[PDB]
Amino acid sequence: TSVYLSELEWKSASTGYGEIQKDASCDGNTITLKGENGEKVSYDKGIGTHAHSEIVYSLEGLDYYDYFETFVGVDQEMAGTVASISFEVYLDNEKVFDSGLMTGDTTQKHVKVPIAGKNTLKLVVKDGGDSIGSDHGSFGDAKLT
Ligand SMILES: CO[C@@H]1O[C@H](CO)[C@H](O)[C@H](O)[C@H]1O
Ligand SMILES: [Ca+2]
Repeated sequence: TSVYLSELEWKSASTGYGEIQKDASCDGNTITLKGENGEKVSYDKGIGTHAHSEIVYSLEGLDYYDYFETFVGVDQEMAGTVASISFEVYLDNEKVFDSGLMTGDTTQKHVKVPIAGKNTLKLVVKDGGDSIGSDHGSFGDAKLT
């Protein structure tokens, strides 16, 4: 029914600080994002990364799936910091999602884009236009469905 991105191997990957963490935040904690009702939300699966980050996945041999789905936001390990980022999703060189500026307490966003007839998925986490300081971006429950 679904395959998580952390169960797949990227073609290429980069991160601005530390290393990309599969099923964990940048600092190796459970991925947490700010909920819509004041809560801290935990995600068992996903990708923890840091601005500036770019990750590219091939969708070859994955024709079973209709959508790419993920939550995005500043990882809540960095709550109450200078954290400021944006998330961009690309499918075949076309931008299909842009989060805009997200800071420490910005409510998580919920991505769902159709992947039929698509070959390449690209994830971008940018630095909010100031610096990469505190810029822990997490992709919560990142999967193909
Ligand atoms: C001075 O703040 C630090 O900035 C770094 C990026 O340069 C990382 O985000 C660290 O987690 C953060 O604590
Ligand atoms: Ca920033």
